[PDB]
Amino acid sequence: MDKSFSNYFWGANDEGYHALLSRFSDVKHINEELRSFYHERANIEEDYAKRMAKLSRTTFSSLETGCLKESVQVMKAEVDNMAKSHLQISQLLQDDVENAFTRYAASLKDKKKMIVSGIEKVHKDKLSKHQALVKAQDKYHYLCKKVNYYVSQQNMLFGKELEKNNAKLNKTQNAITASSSDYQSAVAAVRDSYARWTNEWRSTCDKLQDIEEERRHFLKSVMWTFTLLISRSCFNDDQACERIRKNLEQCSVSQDVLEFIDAKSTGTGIPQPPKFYDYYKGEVPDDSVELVQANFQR
Amino acid sequence: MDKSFSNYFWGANDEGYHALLSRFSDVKHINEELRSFYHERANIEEDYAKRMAKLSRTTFSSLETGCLKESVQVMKAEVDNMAKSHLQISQLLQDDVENAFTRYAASLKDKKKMIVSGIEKVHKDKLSKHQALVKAQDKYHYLCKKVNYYVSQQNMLFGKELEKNNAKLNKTQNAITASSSDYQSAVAAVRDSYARWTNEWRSTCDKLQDIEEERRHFLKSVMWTFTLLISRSCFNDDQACERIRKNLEQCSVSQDVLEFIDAKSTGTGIPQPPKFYDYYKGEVPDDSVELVQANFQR
Repeated sequence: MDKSFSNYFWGANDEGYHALLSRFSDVKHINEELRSFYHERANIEEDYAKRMAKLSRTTFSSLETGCLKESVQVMKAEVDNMAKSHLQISQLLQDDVENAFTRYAASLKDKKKMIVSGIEKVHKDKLSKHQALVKAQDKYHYLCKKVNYYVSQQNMLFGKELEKNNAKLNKTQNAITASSSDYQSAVAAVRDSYARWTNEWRSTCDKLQDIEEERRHFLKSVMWTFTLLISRSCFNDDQACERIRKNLEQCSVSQDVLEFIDAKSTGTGIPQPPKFYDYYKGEVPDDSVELVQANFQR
Repeated sequence: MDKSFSNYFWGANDEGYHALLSRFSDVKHINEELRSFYHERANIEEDYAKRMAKLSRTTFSSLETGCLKESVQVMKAEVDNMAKSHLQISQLLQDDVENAFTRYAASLKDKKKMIVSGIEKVHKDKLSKHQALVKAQDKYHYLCKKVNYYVSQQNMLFGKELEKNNAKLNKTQNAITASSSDYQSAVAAVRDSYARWTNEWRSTCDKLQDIEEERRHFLKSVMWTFTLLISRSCFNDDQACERIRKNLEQCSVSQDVLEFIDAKSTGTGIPQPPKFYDYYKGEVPDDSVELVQANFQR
């Protein structure tokens, strides 16, 4: 005996019928919870991306020089690259994760419509025949019961009331044939309906088991996709960080200081103190600052 | 000739003196710009973490079953772990990156007060001696021009006008010898002051260059730290994703469905159709629902 919905969702009152149908709302509930969860997770990522992009738009002054200035620019460009990545990730979190639940809820609605329709008609007919069977069985039952009574009256009745009784008895006996006939027809019709019901519910159970099995594969894959997206985000950001470090590694402080000196130098000549100007040896005061070239060791 | 601050920041008007001193203001503004940048970056990270922790506090319904139910909890728990990680990272960004500039700013301020202390006095003495020189220089040549006036008017003059003239000539000629010595004394003093200034400014230059070198090593170090922190964040999140994937790998859909069937089964008995009970001969309904156990294949 196989372990499937086909063999384990029956019951004397179609318990499996009402159960598996009502489960559709539980599946929908679970699906909506996760959609809502990942909806927020995506917006969190988007906001993060947006703020990081805004930060990348920061303008610095022109006060820094050399490769150190370049490093700040590279760093800002790479923070921007991280923003772009996170924005792309948030978009995928919405489209491939969040919206996957949305597309599932839309698909499930159609699946339920197709399944519920093609089984509730069969079920309604099953109950319809069964009602007709009980109604027919009852008529035939209490007709036989009246015959029993009318015969028992023959022992104590007399006169015109005995013949009136025997008239009722005779009329009731002739009703038995048709009543028994309609009853047996009701038995036959209910048998066929049950036979059709057994086959149809089996078919429905197979389809309902498919949905459940696909549901669990779906939920696993989406959560899997979620981790793939975040791991990708980590790879991207780490690569950006590595590029910042590579740029920093190539940034020589001593070379920067050299270039700083060349660009900011104010003079290599040391001003000499003013000398004595003897009025008599033709000497005359001048303003030309004598310069002696600096020649110190660091 | 070494390429150092000590050899390249002179100039006839002490341009290098004023340039390297106002340099402190630029260095401070660069540091503040970066501090502000990483403050926002740390802030973005903190908001990210806080919002992600709030999300992981979501409560899901207990409608889900099996390993899948466990996987959803593992997923949400690892989302929680990522939030905690991003929170600590934001704290380290604040204390080790952002606050690094704050610690540097304090040390730079106290360092500046010492450089400015030991050089501004020396510079004023240079300017003070120079003012004393130009004043003595002017007095000397003004007297020389005046002795020259009375001399050129000698032969042109006569008697009592000559005597009045020559009297002012003697008084002036006398003063010239004295002012010439004061002029020379000033020249001697100024050359001493310029010598001290030269030796002191080169010393200060060497210190200022140490500061500039220190500064560039510092900013690179803090940027480096920034990348290590983000990379560490990437690592933690990726590990969290791995752990989620380890759990999904071990979760079996088949087993979940098998356990679902076991828990939710509503019966294995197929209800059989009601039979015809010949009431007319005393055949009484056995109101039992005959159950033929299902044996369908999947």
